[PDB]
Amino acid sequence: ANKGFLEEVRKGNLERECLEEPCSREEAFEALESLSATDAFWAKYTACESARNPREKLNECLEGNCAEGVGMNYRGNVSVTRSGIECQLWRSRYPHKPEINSTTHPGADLRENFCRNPDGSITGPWCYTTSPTLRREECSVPVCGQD
Ligand SMILES: *[C@@H]1O[C@H](CO)[C@@H](O[C@@H]2O[C@H](CO)[C@@H](O)[C@H](O)[C@H]2NC(C)=O)[C@H](O)[C@H]1NC(C)=O
Ligand SMILES: *[C@@H]1O[C@H](CO)[C@@H](O)[C@H](O)[C@H]1NC(C)=O
Ligand SMILES: [Ca+2]
Ligand SMILES: [Ca+2]
Ligand SMILES: [Ca+2]
Ligand SMILES: [Ca+2]
Ligand SMILES: [Ca+2]
Ligand SMILES: [Ca+2]
Ligand SMILES: [Ca+2]
Repeated sequence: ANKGFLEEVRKGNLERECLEEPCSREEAFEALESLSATDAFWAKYTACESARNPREKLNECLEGNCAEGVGMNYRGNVSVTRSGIECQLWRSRYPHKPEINSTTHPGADLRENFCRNPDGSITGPWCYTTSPTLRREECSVPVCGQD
């Protein structure tokens, strides 16, 4: 956050500016070393916008081993759909040619074939499936703070 005085004279610091305080994308950018690090952090930050307090809750949301809300923050390793179909690699163009990818959604961490929710689908983290007849399907990932 910018407490309009001389704070913007200091080197950016993610802990001070974006974790202990809410921040704008540009503040995150100023605190990071690349656009790549900035797109990833921003996607995580906005996906956890409402899991801001306490800090332990925010850190769990940002780590992403569980889904918060619709799971846009999810960064775990589940790679199978809820019906048990093995996920297709995001980078593969077979058996489905992805219309969502690294370029369209930078920051979403579309890696290997891990379930992700880059588009905010209301049914949660999903993946393109290796079944030729089922383009995509959601996955089963723990909800943050569940049981
Ligand atoms: C989740 O998946 C990631 C990515 O494959 C695993 O981390 C990688 O593990 C390999 C082998 O241990 C390393 O060569 C890579 O450097 C790791 N990638 C990184 C650092 O992102 C990770 O171990 C997996 N964790 C779980 C929950 O199984
Ligand atoms: C993502 O999809 C676009 C649109 O089809 C395509 O032009 C581009 O090459 C793809 N990029 C990646 C990251 O594969
Ligand atoms: Ca500040
Ligand atoms: Ca600031
Ligand atoms: Ca700054
Ligand atoms: Ca701190
Ligand atoms: Ca402060
Ligand atoms: Ca600034
Ligand atoms: Ca700037």
